[PDB]
Amino acid sequence: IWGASGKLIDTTA
Repeated sequence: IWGASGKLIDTTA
């Protein structure tokens, strides 16, 4: 599981 925070893509892998 990964939190949604960035710009164009949600998943922070």
